[PDB]
Amino acid sequence: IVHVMFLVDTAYIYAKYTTGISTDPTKPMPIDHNSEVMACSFVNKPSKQGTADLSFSVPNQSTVAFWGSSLSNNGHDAIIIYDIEKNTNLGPTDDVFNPFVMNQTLLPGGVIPSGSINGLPATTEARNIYALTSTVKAKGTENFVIRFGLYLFDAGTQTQKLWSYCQWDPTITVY
Amino acid sequence: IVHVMFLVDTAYIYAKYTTGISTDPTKPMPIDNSEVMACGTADLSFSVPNQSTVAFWGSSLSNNGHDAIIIYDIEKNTNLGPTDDVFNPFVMNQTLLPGGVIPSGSINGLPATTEARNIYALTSTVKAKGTENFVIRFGLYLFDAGTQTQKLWSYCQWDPTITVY
Ligand SMILES: OC[C@H]1O[C@@H](O)[C@H](O)[C@@H](O)[C@@H]1O
Ligand SMILES: OC[C@H]1O[C@@H](O)[C@H](O)[C@@H](O)[C@@H]1O
Repeated sequence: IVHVMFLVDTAYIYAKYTTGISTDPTKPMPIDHNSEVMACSFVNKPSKQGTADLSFSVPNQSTVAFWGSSLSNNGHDAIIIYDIEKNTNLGPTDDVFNPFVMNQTLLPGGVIPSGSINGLPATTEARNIYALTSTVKAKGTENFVIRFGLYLFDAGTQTQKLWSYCQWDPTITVY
Repeated sequence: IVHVMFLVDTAYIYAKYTTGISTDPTKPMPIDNSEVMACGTADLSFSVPNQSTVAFWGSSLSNNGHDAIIIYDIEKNTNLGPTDDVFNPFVMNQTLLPGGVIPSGSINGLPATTEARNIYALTSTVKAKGTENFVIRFGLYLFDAGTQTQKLWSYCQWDPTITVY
């Protein structure tokens, strides 16, 4: 099971994009490649050889899970991915992944810090978790579209509020 | 507020470290590649006014949904000689987030719901510009498919260097 951290620099995006802000998720605001990083484990043999924003090697049919997060681990600003699909606007590309799905599950025993000065020992408690998941169909290079909501912390309400739905067009390679 | 993601490749660590596993948090296992910070040889370097707040958020590559990590110590590392006093002491900072967003139960998760949740970060404030050697200790919890729960595998220690300029 290959996990991919999808990190977003919300502060940068809020600084740069002052127009074209969208709260219609079918018409998200396009953003450049400077504020997002996708990270996976070394055991999945990542490769900085190539032009792809992410590259790794795992057997066909392995499960892949994408976890979106702001730089505050969704504790201050936050992001939630709502779409991951093949991008056809850049010409033919490979069918590397099966359709992604929003996958919500119960984690019966998730650990959190306890109320001690250093947080130890951890307590375990149930919690819902979510990831966008798929499976590797075949080796190849696939252009993608990734859309997510960008939620900014509002100090007034102490709540995270939608600022804009956004879209990034990475390329991913399974070799 | 400067936020720093502290990411840990729990799968790599579990593959590479086969001895020296410790469940004594006062004698954690040292690690070299598998930890990164995202915001000289400084593992992290950034520039913000003195007295700004800094918040460190620890996470596995599954956002603590499969394996998980929890930082329990961030302190000045004195085993490599004198180093600068760049940060004030860190504290474990737990707060209530009245309105955290989560996906709703729709097919694509939209629109998001809001719900209360406890968050935590290790926080501090910049005392001065400089380069400080640090020690960072954390618990590494692995997902046990048998119980569907995350269980302590080892307490671990990484020794980064951070520069505020
Ligand atoms: O308007 C409020 C927002 O300001 C931005 O500069 C920050 O990146 C956000 O975290 C904050 O919630
Ligand atoms: O299989 C034992 C452990 O292997 C590691 O590679 C995984 O990251 C853990 O989730 C798992 O519990």
